[PDB]
Amino acid sequence: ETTVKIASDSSYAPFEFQNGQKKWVGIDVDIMQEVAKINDWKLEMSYPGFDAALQNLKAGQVDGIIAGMTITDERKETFDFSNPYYTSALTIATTKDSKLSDYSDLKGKAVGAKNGTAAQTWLQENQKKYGYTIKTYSDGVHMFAALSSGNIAGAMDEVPVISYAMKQGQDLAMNFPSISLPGGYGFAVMKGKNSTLVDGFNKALAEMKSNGDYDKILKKYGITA
Repeated sequence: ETTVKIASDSSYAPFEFQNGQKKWVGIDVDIMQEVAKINDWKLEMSYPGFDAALQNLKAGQVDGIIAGMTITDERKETFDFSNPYYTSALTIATTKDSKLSDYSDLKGKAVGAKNGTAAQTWLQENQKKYGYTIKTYSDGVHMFAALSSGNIAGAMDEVPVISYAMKQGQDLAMNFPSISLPGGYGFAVMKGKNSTLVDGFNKALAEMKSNGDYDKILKKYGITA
């Protein structure tokens, strides 16, 4: 009878984004809506931005997150996750005119990531190996504005998000290797809390994968998994 409050990122096409009429759409939006329908939940979406969503979840202000959020072992110390619903892979986006193409080219350069993200964690873990500096951003609009302006030499983010932006004509390229994160994207709750939501997400996701509806969602955004 209570409302299920789910927070998401503010600009993360094709997973959550505003269309030309300002309506919130995307793969995550459609999946969560159909999960709620299957479970007869009252769903309340919010789109505060990824790191803000994490803070709201930690505060109990929302009950869960869906936001292209990679499942990782370190994250499982703080969150419980659903089964994965999409593959996860990171790469360094540059402008199209950049000639940087290998991680070794980043020595002494600034590389961006969004605060709270698996991308930020990768940059921290690999800084001693490659020797860049790290800049962090509240959301994708700020990170990619830093990239386009030239204040960072690269921006680490998910391959499907960068690719989709490129297909819209944005001044982005993917010259670097991809980093597979095997956990995939998951629906997240605070660890030890809201198991009813995780269970409902898992059962609905399996039904949607089995019955073809998951694939129809991806098709709306041009994608065959």
